[PDB]
Amino acid sequence: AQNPNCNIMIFHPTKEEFNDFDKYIAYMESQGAHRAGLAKIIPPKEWKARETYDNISEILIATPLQQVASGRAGVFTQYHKKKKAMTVGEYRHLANSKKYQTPPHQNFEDLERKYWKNRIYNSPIYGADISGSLFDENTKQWNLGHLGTIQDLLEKECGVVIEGVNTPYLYFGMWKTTFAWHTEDMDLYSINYLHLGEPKTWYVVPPEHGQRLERLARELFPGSSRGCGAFLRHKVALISPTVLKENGIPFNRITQEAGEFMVTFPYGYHAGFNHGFNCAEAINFATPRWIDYGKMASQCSCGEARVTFSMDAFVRILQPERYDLWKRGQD
Ligand SMILES: O=C(O)CNC(=O)C(=O)O
Ligand SMILES: [Mg+2]
Ligand code: NI
Ligand SMILES: [Zn+2]
Repeated sequence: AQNPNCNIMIFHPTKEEFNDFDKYIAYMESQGAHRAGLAKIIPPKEWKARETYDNISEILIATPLQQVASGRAGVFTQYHKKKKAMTVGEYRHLANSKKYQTPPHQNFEDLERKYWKNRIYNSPIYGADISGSLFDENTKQWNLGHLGTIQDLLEKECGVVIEGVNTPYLYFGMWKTTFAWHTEDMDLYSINYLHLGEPKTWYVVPPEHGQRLERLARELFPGSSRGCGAFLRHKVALISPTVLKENGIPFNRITQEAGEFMVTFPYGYHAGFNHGFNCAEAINFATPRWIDYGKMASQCSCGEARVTFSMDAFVRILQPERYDLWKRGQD
């Protein structure tokens, strides 16, 4: 069995290996990368996502989200308070202001310590889930706006033709902006490219151990757990590495820098934070190996998780018994 300790693997494809996206994912899996729940891919030195980032300031963040925390430093939830629209140039200036900028620090480890000590005492503003792409249309390799769609994968594997679309999303972050513990919708893969700016630290639980994280979360967030049998789908709960280690939960951590791709694998729980002003692009994707994970994915039916149009068909075809209840939660 490859990668039996479920370590995060880092890949350096050549320019020739970077041509065929599906083939390279399957390669990484042949080496056990999925066992970690997360892999890093460093593009060949010949590759670029686009020519420059000098002209992005006029992108609009229609609904910036202020991430307000409640709880204790290592075990907290966050809610998202909507703020007035602002441009990426305005948001960058905000991120760099004395109120929001990254503090002085020695290295990534010191910064990580400061994040876990101090996160809850501040409310950083995140531009999330903005439909669009920063890949140049002429970038042929690993262009997250040109990937094979999940609907076409389901159709290729299972023969059923379904409605829905699959497009990328932009994320503009600042110091302390936080992504809560979650798996993807329908336990899909994700791919995330850090276009510019400061790093993103990730934490991940191996897929084979995901239920250990879920059981800890039910203990740590007992009211939420009573409210919903899949409350991590709400994407609001944070648990620190120290707490995870205290409770024996297997996990790994890695820091993504600008120019690097991360892939999350089906049912790989992940969480993390941004080091300072940055911009990432991410999208879900599928492979044949995902299908069985999609059929088994938990679902929120309490009404909190509310998701895209395109997830309807996935539930309807893969999970027909659950469909009726889940759809009620959507409506
Ligand atoms: O970058 C972020 O804020 C969150 N991204 C992801 O969870 C991802 O790519 O799967
Ligand atoms: Mg612009
Ligand atoms: Ni994710
Ligand atoms: Zn729910």
